[PDB]
Amino acid sequence: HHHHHENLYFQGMKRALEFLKECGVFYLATNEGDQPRVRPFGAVFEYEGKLYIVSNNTKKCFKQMIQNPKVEISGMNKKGQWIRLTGEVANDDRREVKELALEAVPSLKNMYSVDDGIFAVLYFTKGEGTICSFKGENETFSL
Amino acid sequence: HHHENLYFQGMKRALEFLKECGVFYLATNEGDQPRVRPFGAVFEYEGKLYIVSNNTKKCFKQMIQNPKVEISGMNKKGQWIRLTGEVANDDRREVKELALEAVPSLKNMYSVDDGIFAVLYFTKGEGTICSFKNETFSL
Ligand SMILES: Cc1cc2nc3c(=O)[nH]c(=O)nc-3n(C[C@H](O)[C@H](O)[C@H](O)COP(=O)(O)O)c2cc1C
Repeated sequence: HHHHHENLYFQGMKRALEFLKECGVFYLATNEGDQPRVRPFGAVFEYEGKLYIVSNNTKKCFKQMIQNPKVEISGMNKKGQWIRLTGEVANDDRREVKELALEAVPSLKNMYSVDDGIFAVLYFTKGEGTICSFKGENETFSL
Repeated sequence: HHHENLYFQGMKRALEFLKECGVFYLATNEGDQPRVRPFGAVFEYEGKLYIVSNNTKKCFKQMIQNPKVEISGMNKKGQWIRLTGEVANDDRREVKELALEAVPSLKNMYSVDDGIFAVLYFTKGEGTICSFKNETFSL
């Protein structure tokens, strides 16, 4: 990842965001040492050209992402197209991002609030993805 | 024969649930890099839960290098599963034959003696089924 290619990465980020929105639910894979872990995730938003996911700083999945920032996401839309997005995540501790998350995905307010001490937002510092279709060439992108 | 059912009950519950899911997600490691992709089939053979792959795929190679995996997926009722375990390859023709009858879409690509088709079963595992509202079991 290079900051001066941010114009290119932005287009890949927007495609990933769009596609993950089409999927609705998607699956986030982490490691706990040599044990893979996977669970459904369902909230994504953009801020300052970055793709964010949300979690809770008390959860195993969060602790896993801190201990090993490498993750992979996969999901499928109603047409049977699917994504694989490989990358690294960083926790963003800025209060303003938490506020924005709750406005972008207001259903989050059912569980989280800005000053609850548990709400976490994390973004992809880098990543590479492929969107696969039954018919047609793979679409590849970077963020 | 509750005692005897125990060999089967966790596996049967996982099988039933993953069939309800249709598509589920299989996570492996490639060293320190987690990997996940959609899977679309499951079958049982003599009390064990099987999945399919082919021996040229990265996912298969990853499962041989590190047998630890986790599966997750959601059914049509707002429930989801987390199934953690270890997998083993099974080279037997008889199991591959049953696979092709249990999952007939495979016949489109695979045959028992094609040198590529692979089936793997859970040697052990632990599952949890959750709802927006937890059932746990062991394979
Ligand atoms: C549809 C759906 C969407 C979800 N979205 C998220 C989410 O975006 N972030 C999150 O932290 N948990 C989300 N969850 C909850 C996690 O799957 C759950 O907390 C899981 O247990 C966390 O992983 P862990 O047990 O390894 O810590 C979602 C669950 C469902 C079923």
